[PDB]
Amino acid sequence: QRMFEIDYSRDSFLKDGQPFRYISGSIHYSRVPRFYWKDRLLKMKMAGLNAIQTYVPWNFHEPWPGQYQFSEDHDVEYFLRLAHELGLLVILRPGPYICAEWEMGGLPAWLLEKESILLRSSDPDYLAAVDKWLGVLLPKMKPLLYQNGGPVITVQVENEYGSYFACDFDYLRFLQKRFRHHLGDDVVLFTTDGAHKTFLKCGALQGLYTTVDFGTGSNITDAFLSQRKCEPKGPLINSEFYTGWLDHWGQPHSTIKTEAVASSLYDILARGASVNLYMFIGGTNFAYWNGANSPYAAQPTSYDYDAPLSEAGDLTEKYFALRNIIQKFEKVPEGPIPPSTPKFAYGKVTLEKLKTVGAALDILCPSGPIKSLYPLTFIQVKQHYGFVLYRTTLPQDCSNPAPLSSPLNGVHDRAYVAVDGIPQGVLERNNVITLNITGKAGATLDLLVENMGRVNYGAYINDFKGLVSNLTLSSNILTDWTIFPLDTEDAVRSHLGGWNYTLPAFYMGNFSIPSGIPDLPQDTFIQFPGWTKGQVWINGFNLGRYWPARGPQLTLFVPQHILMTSAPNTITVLELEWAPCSSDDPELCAVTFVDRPVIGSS
Amino acid sequence: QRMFEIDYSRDSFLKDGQPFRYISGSIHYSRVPRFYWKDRLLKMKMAGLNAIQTYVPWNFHEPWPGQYQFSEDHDVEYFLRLAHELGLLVILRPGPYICAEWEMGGLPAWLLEKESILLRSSDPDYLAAVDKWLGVLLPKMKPLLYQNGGPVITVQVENEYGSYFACDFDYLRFLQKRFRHHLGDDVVLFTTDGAHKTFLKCGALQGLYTTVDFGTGSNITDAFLSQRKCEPKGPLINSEFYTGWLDHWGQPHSTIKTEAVASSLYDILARGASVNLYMFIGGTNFAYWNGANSPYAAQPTSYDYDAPLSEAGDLTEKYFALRNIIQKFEKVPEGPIPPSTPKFAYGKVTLEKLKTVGAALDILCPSGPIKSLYPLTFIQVKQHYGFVLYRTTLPQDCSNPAPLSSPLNGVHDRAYVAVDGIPQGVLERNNVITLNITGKAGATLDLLVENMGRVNYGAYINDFKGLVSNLTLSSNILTDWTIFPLDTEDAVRSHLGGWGHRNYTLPAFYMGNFSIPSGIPDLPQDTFIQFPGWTKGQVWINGFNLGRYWPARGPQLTLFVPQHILMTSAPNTITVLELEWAPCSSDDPELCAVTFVDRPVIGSS
Ligand SMILES: *[C@@H]1O[C@H](CO)[C@@H](O)[C@H](O)[C@H]1NC(C)=O
Ligand SMILES: *[C@@H]1O[C@H](CO)[C@@H](O)[C@H](O)[C@H]1NC(C)=O
Ligand SMILES: *[C@@H]1O[C@H](CO)[C@@H](O)[C@H](O)[C@H]1NC(C)=O
Ligand SMILES: *[C@@H]1O[C@H](CO)[C@@H](O)[C@H](O)[C@H]1NC(C)=O
Ligand SMILES: *[C@@H]1O[C@H](CO)[C@@H](O)[C@H](O)[C@H]1NC(C)=O
Ligand SMILES: *[C@@H]1O[C@H](CO)[C@@H](O)[C@H](O)[C@H]1NC(C)=O
Ligand SMILES: *[C@@H]1O[C@H](CO)[C@@H](O)[C@H](O)[C@H]1NC(C)=O
Ligand SMILES: *[C@@H]1O[C@H](CO)[C@@H](O)[C@H](O)[C@H]1NC(C)=O
Ligand SMILES: OC[C@H]1O[C@@H](O)[C@H](O)[C@@H](O)[C@H]1O
Ligand SMILES: OC[C@H]1O[C@@H](O)[C@H](O)[C@@H](O)[C@H]1O
Ligand SMILES: [Cl-]
Ligand SMILES: [Cl-]
Repeated sequence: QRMFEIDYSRDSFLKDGQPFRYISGSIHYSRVPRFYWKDRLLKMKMAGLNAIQTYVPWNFHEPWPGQYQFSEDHDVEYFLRLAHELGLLVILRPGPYICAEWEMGGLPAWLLEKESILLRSSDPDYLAAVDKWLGVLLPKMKPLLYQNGGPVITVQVENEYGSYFACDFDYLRFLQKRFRHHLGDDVVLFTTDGAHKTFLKCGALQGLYTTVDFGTGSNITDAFLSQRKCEPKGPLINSEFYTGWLDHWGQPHSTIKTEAVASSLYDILARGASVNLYMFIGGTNFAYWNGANSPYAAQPTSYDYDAPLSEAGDLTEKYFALRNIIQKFEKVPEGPIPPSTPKFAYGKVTLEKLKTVGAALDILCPSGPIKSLYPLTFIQVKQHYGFVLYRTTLPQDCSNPAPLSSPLNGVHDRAYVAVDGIPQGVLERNNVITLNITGKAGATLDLLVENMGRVNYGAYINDFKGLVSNLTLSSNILTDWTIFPLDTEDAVRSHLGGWNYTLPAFYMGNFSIPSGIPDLPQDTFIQFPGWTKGQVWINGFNLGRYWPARGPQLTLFVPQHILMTSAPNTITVLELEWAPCSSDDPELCAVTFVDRPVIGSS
Repeated sequence: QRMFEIDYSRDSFLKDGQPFRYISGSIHYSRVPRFYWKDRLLKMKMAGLNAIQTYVPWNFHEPWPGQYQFSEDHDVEYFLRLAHELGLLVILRPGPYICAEWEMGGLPAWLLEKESILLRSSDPDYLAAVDKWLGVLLPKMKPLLYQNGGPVITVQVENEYGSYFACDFDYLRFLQKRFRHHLGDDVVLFTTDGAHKTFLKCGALQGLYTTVDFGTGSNITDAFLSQRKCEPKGPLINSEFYTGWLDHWGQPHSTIKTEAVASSLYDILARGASVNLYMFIGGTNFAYWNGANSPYAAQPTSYDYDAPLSEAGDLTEKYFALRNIIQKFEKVPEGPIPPSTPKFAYGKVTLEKLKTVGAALDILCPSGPIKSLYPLTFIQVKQHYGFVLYRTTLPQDCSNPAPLSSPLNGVHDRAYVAVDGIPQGVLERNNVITLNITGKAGATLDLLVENMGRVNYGAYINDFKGLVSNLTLSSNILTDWTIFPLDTEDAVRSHLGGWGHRNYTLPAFYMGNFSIPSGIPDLPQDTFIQFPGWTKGQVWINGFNLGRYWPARGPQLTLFVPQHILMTSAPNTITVLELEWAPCSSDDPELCAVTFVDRPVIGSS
């Protein structure tokens, strides 16, 4: 019955034998709570989009080999059926690498158990893992294909492979074969690359439809000319037309002017091109899901992106401007649009110190530490995200400051250093590779090391994390390590089993919200004035990382569905550098909930 | 064990042996959907109030003798428990007359089945009905008394009886005896009257603690001196400190400046007086619950009152100002205040004419009409609220216009007139008692008569409604009437029978639907419905009577729509009964429409 094809004669798609052009927006289901999926998708439909595009992050669904997450917030099949329900078609981008400002570009960290693995290549072990994953993911996607009665009209193979150094065409051919095996011969498969011959050279493949991406700064004629060199016939397609841009901690918040996005969008549509707006809603990197760029710079918790729908799904002036552009080409749905959610300022909530990390090792590491002559990486100790404690003893007296150093810049990515429970400061990847320390001979030297997010783009995506090379004290290699993987997520859920720098520590407090009030709880934004850098949970849900010391993001988005009215709400903060809690004023040791986000602080 | 008493020695209340004074606000549960009771009550607590005050409208709970309504939106017992659960005390004002800009001051219209009844007196038939009501209501209130473990700390007897002409002290003694019988000998019983000896003369009674009321334009010293003449000892009390004032259709919206309310409130509290703010939230007169004053002027649907909480429960600058003054005397609760609800503009919804009233008679009046030589009142035909159709035949040719009159001014309160399906205009209490009509001899003369609300204050609360006296045509009395009481609420809920039973236009029902998406956390939201191009009528959404609209008079243009009556996926049905002129004749379907907006307009020019 149902057909979706490239017709090479009208330089067009044909949907059920009819000319069809898609106007799509990116929404990542892994970046929006399922609680809000229908809200965001309906707002997208009301803007006049006839499709949405999404990434399937492999690491979000296969945390360990043969252990799968496809329920609740991880229910990609439900997300796709919901789009279909709403009358939206779907452009699926299952990777296996997705880039996406996401931890290791979507690639599971357990791949790095083979230390020499060449990711995104014909490396047999990488291929074998990909094949197993595709064997689980793609039969799920097959019934969701358009010709089988679902919304999925096209499927991207890999992601900007032309930008990667390997240029392994056999790898692309493998993916083509395997996608065809599972999905059949009719599904439109495609690739996306930068709009230049240099990018297309290694990214394009025979039998995969070549598309390009570009934002508001690109010459649109030249960009499509570059696509046309690869595909003389067929639809013009811009698969990632940038509505904004990504951020890094410590760098000014990225914005793109509404007038520029509207002007380029109109230009692209008027050409008869299919287009996807990246991002339409950006949402949030909750927990440890953010990625990084090289030279090492992590992206923040917010993935607001300056997108047409704000992080919390708000209707922006950019949203209405783009909807007005779409309306010049297509009739958009009638009726009022679902509103921006109400936001509530719950106000100040005092916290109290629970325990330092150092005092909580029984709860954080209930299996006991691993001993090693030299330091081991996160992967070697079977921990992918969060924090690992490295412990040794001082081999000499350090009454005078002694250089603690990682000569090969092997602190990936940041270490909070203490000696006999006295904080010494911080080692930082690419920035501070030496720190002067003091303490007695035999004193306990602790390094709490944070994985700040695995690099998601470029050659250095094989990003192990931890102490990846030796530390020296006064030029001498430090040996005899006691390494504690830290079960932070379990420990926070159990209130740590109790069911200038400060020592890394957990602080906790409670706030209640009244029941029987129709419009509470509401969404809110948590702010950390006086704090420095850490992690935050509300009711055990890891909301991500805060860093008001660096910016530009000051507030974190808190979705209302994790807040309750039946029992008090708990807030737990892991502060890594300096807590405003040593003062004799308990009111200082506190967080604040505000009703407007601050993501563009200077 | 718990105690609440007047300490006469020390001019105070005692609560469990401790000095106490109350800072209360009025909330009428009959004017707030139950969906929102906890919301309003919590905002009230967060303002620093330690008590709320409320009226029990008798007619709201006993629509016919022995038929009672105490469930859902009528659940007084629950409202009082909810207040108690929030840590609020209650000043209960059970009447039996409450005034309150409410239909007939709370008294049931069926009292008027005795035409000569003297309301609010020792009239035996009045007392018998009062006694039966008290014997149902008061035993429900007994466990809610403070000394039995509930919130109720004081109870008002009657309501400003000193303003009424009768001065029947037997009546007051009878209430006192009956309240004591049911509630016991400890409950503080009190009266409230205007702060002047001319009011207190007939309102105050031995054994009932005399309190006064006054607003921002009163001298506080003089007002409390007037109280002290009646109660030399005991707490100073202002039982109705006015934060705003009532409205009437066609008059500008009443406001009172925030600074005036704040300053007077400060001065009252500084005297150590207990005080209740009337109203703290006013809410809404849904359906036909509004009252009227004399000379006849009905209060509108909105009871916003310019109160510190707006009709939809919003936090206003007045709210925060009053909270700030209360904080100067007492500690106010910690924590953020529940917010003003979100409002959503659902936009324009087109309607279309379903049926005229005349075409829907069989569904509105399924038991048939009552025939009578001369017209009968609402009360006589056993209808209390809404609309009754009076029908006769023209006895003379009226090819030339002939005067239809109510010589004794007895159209109570408005009649929409038609002859053989052609609208002739409107007869109006006081204003227009004659209308020229045309039609052939034997033509059907219809008058659709609306009860615009029974007067709630003054001598004239015995307000029957309907054609209360004869009609004349060219000076000759019109005889032989066929009178149709109209079950509009039943008929609207069944879509004029379409869902089964499991310049002027003819009065008619206009319907339209709109949908709200499901699975959206923040929809449905509260909204406000506006009627541009419409004239006068009644409005329902999903069978819930939201009240009366009258953009032709104002000041209320919009009507408050609470979100809980709206539904997702399934279409919401709006029914408009337009009485005078609908914007629905022209070939432009777009004009026959209502509009939902996100801001109220109750104070338009
Ligand atoms: C884009 O490049 C083309 C030539 O390929 C040139 O003609 C045109 O002016 C350029 N457009 C813009 C907006 O710069
Ligand atoms: C540490 O101390 C030594 C001697 O005071 C000094 O030369 C060196 O610059 C210091 N290094 C750091 C990294 O602070
Ligand atoms: C540390 O140093 C030892 C001895 O020089 C060497 O064998 C080892 O490879 C180093 N280990 C790491 C993780 O750098
Ligand atoms: C906070 O709430 C938790 C559970 O939500 C409870 O077990 C604990 O006793 C409370 N602690 C404080 C300090 O309020
Ligand atoms: C109110 O009346 C008293 C006399 O009872 C007088 O002293 C006072 O000046 C008056 N207050 C005002 C504000 O006029
Ligand atoms: C009724 O008609 C007469 C003419 O017969 C006219 O004098 C009178 O003013 C009219 N009355 C009304 C109420 O229009
Ligand atoms: C109508 O007129 C008759 C005859 O004068 C009179 O007896 C009757 O009481 C009047 N009825 C009303 C309802 O005014
Ligand atoms: C309004 O909706 C109800 C239920 O679906 C239906 O009975 C009625 O016919 C509807 N009217 C229109 C015009 O859709
Ligand atoms: O936000 C920048 C974007 O850049 C693209 O080149 C890439 O395909 C996306 O996944 C994303 O990283
Ligand atoms: O809003 C004006 C008020 O006037 C008072 O005199 C009366 O007791 C109240 O019930 C109410 O009518
Ligand atoms: Cl995407
Ligand atoms: Cl009251």
